[PDB]
Amino acid sequence: EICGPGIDIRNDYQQLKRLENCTVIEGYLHILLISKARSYRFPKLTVITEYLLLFRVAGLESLGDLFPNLTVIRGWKLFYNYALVIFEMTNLKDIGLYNLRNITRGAIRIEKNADLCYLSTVDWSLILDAVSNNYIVGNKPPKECGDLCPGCEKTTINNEYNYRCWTTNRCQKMCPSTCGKRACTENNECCHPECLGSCSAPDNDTACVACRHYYYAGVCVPACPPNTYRFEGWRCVDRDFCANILSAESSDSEGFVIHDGECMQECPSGFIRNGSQSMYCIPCEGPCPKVCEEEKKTKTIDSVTSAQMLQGCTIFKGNLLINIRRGNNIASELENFMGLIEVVTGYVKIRHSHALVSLSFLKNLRLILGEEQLEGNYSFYVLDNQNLQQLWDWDHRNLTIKAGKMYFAFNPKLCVSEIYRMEEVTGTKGRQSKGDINTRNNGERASCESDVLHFTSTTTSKNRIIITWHRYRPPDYRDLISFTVYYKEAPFKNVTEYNSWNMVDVDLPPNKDVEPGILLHGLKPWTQYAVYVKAVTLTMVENDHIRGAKSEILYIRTNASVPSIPLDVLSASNSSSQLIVKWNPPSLPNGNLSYYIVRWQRQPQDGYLYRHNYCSKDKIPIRKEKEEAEYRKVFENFLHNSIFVPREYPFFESRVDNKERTVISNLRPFTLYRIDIHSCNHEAEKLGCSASNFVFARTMPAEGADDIPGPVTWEPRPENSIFLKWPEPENPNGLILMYEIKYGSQVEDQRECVSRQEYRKYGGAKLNRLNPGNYTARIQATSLSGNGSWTDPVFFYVQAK
Amino acid sequence: EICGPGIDIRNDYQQLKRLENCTVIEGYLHILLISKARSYRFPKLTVITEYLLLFRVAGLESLGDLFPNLTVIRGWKLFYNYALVIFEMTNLKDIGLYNLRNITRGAIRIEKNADLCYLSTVDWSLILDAVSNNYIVGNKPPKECGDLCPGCEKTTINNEYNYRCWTTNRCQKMCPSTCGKRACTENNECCHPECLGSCSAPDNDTACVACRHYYYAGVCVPACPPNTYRFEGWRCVDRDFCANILSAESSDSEGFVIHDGECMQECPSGFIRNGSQSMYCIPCEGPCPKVCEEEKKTKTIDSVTSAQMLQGCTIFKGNLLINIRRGNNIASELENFMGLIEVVTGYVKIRHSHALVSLSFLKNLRLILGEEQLEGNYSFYVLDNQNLQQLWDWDHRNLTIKAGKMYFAFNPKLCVSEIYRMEEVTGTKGRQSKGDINTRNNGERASCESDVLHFTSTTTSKNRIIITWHRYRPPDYRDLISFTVYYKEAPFKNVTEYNSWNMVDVDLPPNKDVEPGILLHGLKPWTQYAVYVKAVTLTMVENDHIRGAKSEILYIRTNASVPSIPLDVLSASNSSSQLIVKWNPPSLPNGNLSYYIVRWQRQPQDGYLYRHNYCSKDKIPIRKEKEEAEYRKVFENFLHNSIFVPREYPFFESRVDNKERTVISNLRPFTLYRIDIHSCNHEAEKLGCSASNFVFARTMPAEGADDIPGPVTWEPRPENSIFLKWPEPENPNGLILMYEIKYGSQVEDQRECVSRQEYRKYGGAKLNRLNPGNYTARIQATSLSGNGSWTDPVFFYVQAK
Ligand SMILES: *[C@@H]1O[C@H](CO)[C@@H](O[C@@H]2O[C@H](CO)[C@@H](O)[C@H](O)[C@H]2NC(C)=O)[C@H](O)[C@H]1NC(C)=O
Ligand SMILES: *[C@@H]1O[C@H](CO)[C@@H](O[C@@H]2O[C@H](CO)[C@@H](O)[C@H](O)[C@H]2NC(C)=O)[C@H](O)[C@H]1NC(C)=O
Ligand SMILES: *[C@@H]1O[C@H](CO)[C@@H](O[C@@H]2O[C@H](CO)[C@@H](O)[C@H](O)[C@H]2NC(C)=O)[C@H](O)[C@H]1NC(C)=O
Ligand SMILES: *[C@@H]1O[C@H](CO)[C@@H](O[C@@H]2O[C@H](CO)[C@@H](O)[C@H](O)[C@H]2NC(C)=O)[C@H](O)[C@H]1NC(C)=O
Ligand SMILES: *[C@@H]1O[C@H](CO)[C@@H](O)[C@H](O)[C@H]1NC(C)=O
Ligand SMILES: *[C@@H]1O[C@H](CO)[C@@H](O)[C@H](O)[C@H]1NC(C)=O
Ligand SMILES: *[C@@H]1O[C@H](CO)[C@@H](O)[C@H](O)[C@H]1NC(C)=O
Ligand SMILES: *[C@@H]1O[C@H](CO)[C@@H](O)[C@H](O)[C@H]1NC(C)=O
Ligand SMILES: *[C@@H]1O[C@H](CO)[C@@H](O)[C@H](O)[C@H]1NC(C)=O
Ligand SMILES: *[C@@H]1O[C@H](CO)[C@@H](O)[C@H](O)[C@H]1NC(C)=O
Ligand SMILES: *[C@@H]1O[C@H](CO)[C@@H](O)[C@H](O)[C@H]1NC(C)=O
Ligand SMILES: *[C@@H]1O[C@H](CO)[C@@H](O)[C@H](O)[C@H]1NC(C)=O
Repeated sequence: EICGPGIDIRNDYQQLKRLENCTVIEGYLHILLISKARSYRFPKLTVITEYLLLFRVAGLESLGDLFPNLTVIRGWKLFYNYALVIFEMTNLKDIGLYNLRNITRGAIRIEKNADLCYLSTVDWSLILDAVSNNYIVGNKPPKECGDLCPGCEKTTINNEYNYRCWTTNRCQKMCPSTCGKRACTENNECCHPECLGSCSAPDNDTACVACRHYYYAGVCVPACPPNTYRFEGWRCVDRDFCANILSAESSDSEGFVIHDGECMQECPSGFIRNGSQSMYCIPCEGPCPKVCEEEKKTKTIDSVTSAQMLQGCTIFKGNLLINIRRGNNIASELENFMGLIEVVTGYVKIRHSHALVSLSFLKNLRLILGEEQLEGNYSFYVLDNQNLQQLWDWDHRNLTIKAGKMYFAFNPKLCVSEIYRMEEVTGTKGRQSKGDINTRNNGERASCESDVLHFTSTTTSKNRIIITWHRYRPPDYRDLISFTVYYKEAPFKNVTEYNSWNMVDVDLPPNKDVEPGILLHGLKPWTQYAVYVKAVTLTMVENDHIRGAKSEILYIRTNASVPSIPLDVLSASNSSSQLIVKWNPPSLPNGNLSYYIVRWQRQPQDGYLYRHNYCSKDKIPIRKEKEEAEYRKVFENFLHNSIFVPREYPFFESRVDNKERTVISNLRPFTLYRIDIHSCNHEAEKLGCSASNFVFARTMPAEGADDIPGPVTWEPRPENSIFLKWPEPENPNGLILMYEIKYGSQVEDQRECVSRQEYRKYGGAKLNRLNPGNYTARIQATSLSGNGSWTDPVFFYVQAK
Repeated sequence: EICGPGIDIRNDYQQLKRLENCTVIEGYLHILLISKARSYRFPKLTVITEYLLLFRVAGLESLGDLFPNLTVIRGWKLFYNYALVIFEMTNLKDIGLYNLRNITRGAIRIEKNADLCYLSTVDWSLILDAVSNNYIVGNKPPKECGDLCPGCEKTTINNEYNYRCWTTNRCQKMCPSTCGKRACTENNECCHPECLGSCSAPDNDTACVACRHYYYAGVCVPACPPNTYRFEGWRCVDRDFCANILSAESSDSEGFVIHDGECMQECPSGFIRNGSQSMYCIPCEGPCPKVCEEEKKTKTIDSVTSAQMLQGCTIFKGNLLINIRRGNNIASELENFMGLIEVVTGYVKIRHSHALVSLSFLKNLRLILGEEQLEGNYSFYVLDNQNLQQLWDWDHRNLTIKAGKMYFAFNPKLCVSEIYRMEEVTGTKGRQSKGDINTRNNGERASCESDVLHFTSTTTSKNRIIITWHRYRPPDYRDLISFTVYYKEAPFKNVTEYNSWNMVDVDLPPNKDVEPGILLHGLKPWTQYAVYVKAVTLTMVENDHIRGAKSEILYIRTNASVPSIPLDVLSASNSSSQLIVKWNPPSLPNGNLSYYIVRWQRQPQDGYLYRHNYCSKDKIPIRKEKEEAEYRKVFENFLHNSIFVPREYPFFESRVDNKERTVISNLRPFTLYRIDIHSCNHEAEKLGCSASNFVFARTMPAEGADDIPGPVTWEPRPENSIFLKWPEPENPNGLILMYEIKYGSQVEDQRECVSRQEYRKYGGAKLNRLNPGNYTARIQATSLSGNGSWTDPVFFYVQAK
């Protein structure tokens, strides 16, 4: 008995009766807002695909009271990456799912259960996989609970080992070590590899509580038989089953598809249904066509959300009504949704679209039919567009209106010639009436043919640009003339005319010998700016020949400057005599980075250190709201007055020509290094390369270099004394601070500390006044990185004579 | 020798010579980017007002090498709340300022000094005050340093006590305990209370290294003498000194002012200079006038940053040139800067200001003179404003143009009547020429007198509004008529016409018996919306009488709905039988909150707990990227299908009529409580009050309620046994889990555990088979909150007979 494709039980506590016969729940399960007021127990349920959710169920004390035999929660579809959600469950004392074995996908969210115990008593690491992403907060604190399993087994949690159980009467069932990844029966006999959870009988396909791969005819098959297909994620159905499945009712709702041996709702991305609503998907070349079908016969695009419904459509079975009064970046936003619409089965009406200066956002639209036409047989109908300068009718575009006429009225900024060129490609020359296209109220303010403004000279700095164009006499002697400079930051040249354009109005100079120009104030160094000037011809005599002047879009890049310091210098040592160091490109390069120049200087071993007698110390040293961005900016501004011109310890200098990583070679092991890193550019040979962002790093210690390189010698001396002599390590890791002699008669119990200064005087150490007998001794040098290895024992005797 | 008002030594290491004679540095001190290559030592310097900054000084090993006698850094003005910044100082080993005593204001920033030791050896808690906000990161790690003071005193850092010193040769100077807040000489004789730091001689005004209040004539005065004034924050100067001080050169730079006995740069907020540039400030009523003076004779307002310079000005000594092509919210942003400008000494030119539909942002502007006028004697000159519908010339405003004419041209949306009404208040009737104001190219598209659209019916839901207005026959029979509905969320009624307005175009219905209306889709419940309809009259016959239709701004509020759950319920217990609980108003009230309704239910003491024998246990219980907002939203949507209609343990119910806080009375001490909190509204008596956001809280334990209420009695029993009998605590804190008997012959060494179930059987405990002798015994009850007090000893004997 499969139940689905989704159970949502809420409010009525009696509504839980829908689970009387369900053994598997295909899809999620929701038990919400239940107020229990006899009990309900469902031992039939064992498997739940997708997730299980519980929320605000009053009266329920344990989950075992409802689903005691629940074994596998597949989590095929998750509730926000959660396969089990127990949230705000009052009166609930424990997760009584003592038969739960495997949660195949997702995490667990257990939250806000003031009486929920037996949380730490469950080893979730063996029932699910992603234990790290589990969410168990806000439950009953373990300090005030009292978990006590009846009296079973136990295992390791972190470094702790404690008992495991689900409730106060049942323990956590586990499988023996011999089955490995397989499952086991209650009697601990291994279950068939394709099984999952428990077994009605050991090693049998038809005796499984839940299959781990797929299910068909009572058998746990790895893959579906040849004539069956994967449905959901656990069972196999035949072809006649998915020909009867229907998706959620929508405007373009259809049946399910068979693809890649799976029976899914829609064809996946990059696939389209073969034939006419057939059951199979065919690979579609490049972009796959999505025909959009809507209930409303005339789709009205009056906002930005209305256009979102036409996103990615290739053909529109309906009528388009554009009505866009407001909108700033809609010219490029509509092109995201409607830029792929190619065919319109009906008519297109551009009414009251004051925000549209052009129709270029309707790219790829090459076919308009005329299945339904506006009153009077019209397939293209624009009206009252106070800013429509041009159509999408560039001479590159293609268009074909099958049937209908075109009506144009009250579009003042649209040149009347542009709509005569439309019916050329449209193919409706002479099909319209005499009033459909009228020079009155259309093209009244249109400035069609314009002149050309020619730039004359440009001068660049690192932040200023001076540009001058030729004087422009207006077409009529009586026109008042003024200019308007449009300039904006354009990283590359493909620029559309006015938009985040910066505008300034400069007047024609009074003296006729000087030409009009403009000075730009504060610009970023080495930045390409798109500039073009436009004339303002206020004609006292209107129309006759409305004539403006426009210049070409000139791209001017400012000069380069001193670069910024490299960002976040990090360094490590993977080996002695080697230093790796990485960084990030500077904040303001101001040109082409070209290369980096890095310098490393040896640092002296710390002053003093040689001076102190480290046999007296107890610790010997070793070695291996928020406006702070404005604070650090002040110190970056200081680094402009000092640059770096490239060419006691000396600096070594190397150029890194491409990457932001480099490895330094030939270094003294366990020595500190000052790593100066600069950033130059292509103009840094005259501007000077940038300042330095430096870091300090120490290399790895030379292994085995701080131990005694020779044998220990001994010489008897006055009293009952012995003088141990040993060679000094030539190249220690940093510096040898002290030696330790470990000697004794039977056990090397007596220990003698030999300071560095003591060894420099005598070349060894004198063991003072020993008891007679046979002795052994071991010596160990301690450097700055650490100690070396003990020497092999030296043997000396003190005679009692 | 006072040096200032700011020393900035950088780059040139020889430039440090400017401190040869300075004993006090008035203002900050900057030593940056220095590269030392003989040494420089300045024992003269002792005091530094404001802060001291050091950055990237190579070669310097200790700060004592430069300023050994530096005693007081006043920090009058801070470098971002820092009085001392030592950042990226290479080769620096220690802060050698061994004479530093008091840092009066600010924190310390010591960062990125890889060789800086002697940081933990300094007790900064006695030289500065805000030790919490200090920043000491990125220096030499204390593990690899080796701080060793020569060989002085020591004190407590946190819970540690260690030696204090500045460098390897000098220690941290401190003052004896007898001086308290006062200062001390090197020889530990207390310094005059007005002194600070050290003393040339004990207890003398003229023998101070630094005064703590102020300084004058070699004396540390608390306040300045009557004829002197506070300058900076340490010395007193006479009146003739501040009459010679000049601020930083600006467009309106003047001398300093004397105010409140202090000599400051400008008059403080709420004060203006008396007379004509005098030395004293006078209280100005309400808003204080700020006359703005600029070098550029004609200020050009062509952007949003240019207007920021005119912020708060009352009078403008110059000419205003408005040229605003772009800008959305500039109509209300310009009113922030220019809304207080009242008088303009020159002319005003509104050129190419297409973004301006009105000049209302120039509020309070009531006077325009004419000191300089545009060519042709013009004081008001507008030109080419394609959207200027009206001036700021409301009949409420006042204006007076002293001299000059007014020229109007190429303003199409400006009604020609509006500028005739201007020269009424302006007072220039007949002063202009015949071409200065022309009906041509002015008012060409202006729709002056308009009709009135009347609403007919409105219907409201919780998210939808239907509104219908009367049918409108256009003035001309041949006009095409359409409507445009403007509606936007308006919390209150003061609304300006079109702006974040939502617009939709509805057509006049074909049937003449039905009136035009519109249905609004998804609105917030209980929200006031401003709605008004506007007619679109496309006149086939242009002008004659351009006539539009506009409606009144109708304010419609939607219905109320079920409120949201209260936010973040927190609860605590300040006393037994009392529970305080606070919360936050719901996310979506949907009406007037009116009141809250809270419920508290007693929770039963945990099941079991009574069952276990807690004398065997070892621990007895006690008690006292980020889309999770979308996750929690799903659970808030679930709480709409279940509401609360207001009226084993019973629920107690109380109404909170105003605040979001309440205190529950009459409770059982140390008992858990379920606190259900709902949020109602004025319509919740029919809609139903909202769901509950509940919390659990336990009250305080009843003090002394879990101890024995009577004396202990003993009775001899068979063997050598004793049966101790004691009364049970009537009202324990939660529950008595176990008793402990502490008995012995000479010392109460033997301890007997008495479980709760054992006491229920016998009413006491039997001490089993004791050795003969005299005994004492003490008993203690352990409840859920904790243990009670031991009983006074009971005395019993075991005879050996
Ligand atoms: C629950 O069962 C599933 C499926 O039987 C287990 O999923 C395995 O996940 C690992 C992860 O690398 C894959 O390599 C295996 O191939 C998966 N199994 C199969 C049959 O494909 C999952 O590990 C099980 N979880 C627990 C806790 O036992
Ligand atoms: C900005 O770059 C231009 C070149 O793109 C510089 O003009 C050059 O200036 C040098 C002066 O050292 C002359 O020798 C060259 O002949 C100039 N080249 C051209 C094409 O004019 C200009 O000087 C740079 N700006 C600054 C401030 O250095
Ligand atoms: C350094 O000296 C100043 C001024 O002498 C001290 O400032 C005192 O701050 C407390 C804070 O509550 C005030 O109550 C006192 O009135 C201030 N002193 C005076 C004279 O007004 C500051 O505490 C001193 N810092 C150290 C570390 O001694
Ligand atoms: C929204 O509020 C209006 C009143 O402002 C409601 O209109 C009332 O509806 C009740 C129905 O129970 C009638 O008894 C009243 O006479 C109506 N008053 C008016 C002034 O018309 C309207 O029903 C509310 N909307 C909803 C969905 O309940
Ligand atoms: C469940 O099975 C019973 C028989 O035991 C049957 O009467 C009933 O109709 C089935 N379905 C439901 C929803 O109870
Ligand atoms: C211009 O071209 C570049 C690269 O071809 C592209 O990244 C950018 O989006 C284009 N911009 C426009 C406005 O076409
Ligand atoms: C900077 O780099 C770009 C990209 O490779 C290149 O086109 C340009 O010529 C370079 N500029 C110079 C001055 O080499
Ligand atoms: C340091 O001493 C320990 C002590 O036995 C030794 O194991 C270790 O090898 C020594 N270090 C080196 C580098 O030999
Ligand atoms: C500092 O004092 C000396 C006298 O010791 C004098 O010669 C010099 O001019 C003064 N000023 C400076 C800046 O050195
Ligand atoms: C409307 O008035 C309210 C209160 O008087 C005020 O907070 C708000 O800013 C005003 N808005 C406008 C546009 O005047
Ligand atoms: C809601 O509160 C406001 C503010 O006090 C008040 O003006 C309004 O009348 C109230 N509404 C009702 C229905 O009482
Ligand atoms: C709990 O026992 C300690 C042990 O002496 C005692 O000091 C304390 O007062 C006891 N608690 C109470 C509430 O009496």
